[PDB]
Amino acid sequence: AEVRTIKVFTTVDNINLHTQVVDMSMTYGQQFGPTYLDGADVTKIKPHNSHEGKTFYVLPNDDTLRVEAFEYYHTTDPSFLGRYMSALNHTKKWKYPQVNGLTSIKWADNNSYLATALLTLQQIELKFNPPALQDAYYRARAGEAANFCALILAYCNKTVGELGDVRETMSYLFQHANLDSCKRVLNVVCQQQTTLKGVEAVMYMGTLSYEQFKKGVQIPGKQATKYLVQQESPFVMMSAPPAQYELKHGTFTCASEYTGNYQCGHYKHITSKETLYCIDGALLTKSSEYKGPITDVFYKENSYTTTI
Ligand SMILES: O=C(Nc1cccc2ccccc12)c1cccnc1
Ligand SMILES: [Cl-]
Ligand SMILES: [Cl-]
Ligand SMILES: [Cl-]
Ligand SMILES: [Cl-]
Ligand SMILES: [Zn+2]
Repeated sequence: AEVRTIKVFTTVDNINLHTQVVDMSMTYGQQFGPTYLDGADVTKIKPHNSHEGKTFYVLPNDDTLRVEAFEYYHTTDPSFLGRYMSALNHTKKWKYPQVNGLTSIKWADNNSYLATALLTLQQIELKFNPPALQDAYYRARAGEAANFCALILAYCNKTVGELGDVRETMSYLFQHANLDSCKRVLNVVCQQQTTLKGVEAVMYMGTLSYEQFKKGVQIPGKQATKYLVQQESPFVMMSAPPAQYELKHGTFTCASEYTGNYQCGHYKHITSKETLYCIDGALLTKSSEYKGPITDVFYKENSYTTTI
């Protein structure tokens, strides 16, 4: 016969390249195991002349690739890279319009939760620990958000099409961020002080109102009053089961609204600027106040000490 070869590069992080000489009579799968080209699964495809010099993603199946993969992604989940490529093959087809100066996402594949989460990140002070999220988030800020969206889906174990919860998505992103400074001190009355650190310092479930949190809130044999003693964080995220709630200009940073039923609904994003903007993927509307089924509100913070 004839024995044709081309040079290609393999990678796990798209920075460190590994020279390979491949045989054009055999599948990528036969030579590398699972192989991807900008998200497309090429496992079962033979190399084409047009592939010469291109970078393919492979699985971290030896020690060089494992160390590179862990240093870049901070995960040893063996399905991670497959899940990332699968998502990226869809997210690179989404549109990321600039809406009121923020990178949003045009509705597709039930992605409203991601669009609100992405708009929220652009309004709060947060730095990611994995280089993969640092690099993708920098590009997402500049308007090329496909990698960042595909990484969020991979790190949160969501496939394209699956509706997620904004609070849970933010929770997972927060676990991969530098929130070590963050500290909350609470008191309860039936006294009992507690101290929360990192992610648990910036999140509360039960009330949307930061004001109401500082004054105190009823909770579980009769009732008890919980209130905010001290807060050290650049923001706080107040969450509750979706319920009609009134948002007013200048009283909050941003918020997520959830309409519809369990596992069949739609998020919109409200931002407080010169007035209230409702951002619904590519869609933009304004009002002086906003009433809706709110589930999350974000507030700016630095340092707070009670006067109780
Ligand atoms: O119920 C939801 N979110 C939640 C909000 C508040 C409290 C919750 C408690 C348990 C489960 C989901 C909750 C939900 C459902 C479908 C899509 N997105 C979100
Ligand atoms: Cl996917
Ligand atoms: Cl949706
Ligand atoms: Cl970052
Ligand atoms: Cl991390
Ligand atoms: Zn009691």
